[PDB]
Amino acid sequence: MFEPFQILSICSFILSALHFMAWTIGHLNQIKR
Amino acid sequence: MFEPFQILSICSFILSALHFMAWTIGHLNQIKR
Amino acid sequence: MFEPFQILSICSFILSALHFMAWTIGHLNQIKR
Amino acid sequence: MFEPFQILSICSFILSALHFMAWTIGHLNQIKR
Repeated sequence: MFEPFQILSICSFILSALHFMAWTIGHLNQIKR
Repeated sequence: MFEPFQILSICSFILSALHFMAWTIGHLNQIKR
Repeated sequence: MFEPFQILSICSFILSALHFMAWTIGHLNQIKR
Repeated sequence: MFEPFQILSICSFILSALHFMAWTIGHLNQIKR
């Protein structure tokens, strides 16, 4: 945690994974199994 | 405000919260209460 | 241009303005005048 | 690779190009040729 910019990196990473997560489900709509 | 990169961090954060804000409402469409 | 991170800041800024630009038009659909 | 923030820059760049890539196809829907 020496670099303060780490907080921005981790935050962006989390928001990035969650962004594609919701999007993927959105486009998929139905679970389809 | 020692680090100049802070301006980019704060800006992104604000734009991030506002991005999900509009999106959430968009997907929700109706208030539903 | 002393800070190299500037390139990432400027790029993100440009992509941010263009992102909301297309989105706004997308949601608006019709020009409506 | 002297600057550690480079990893975040490269990652964002890749995710940015892939984001617009899928979006463009999404809006286009049909290939149209």
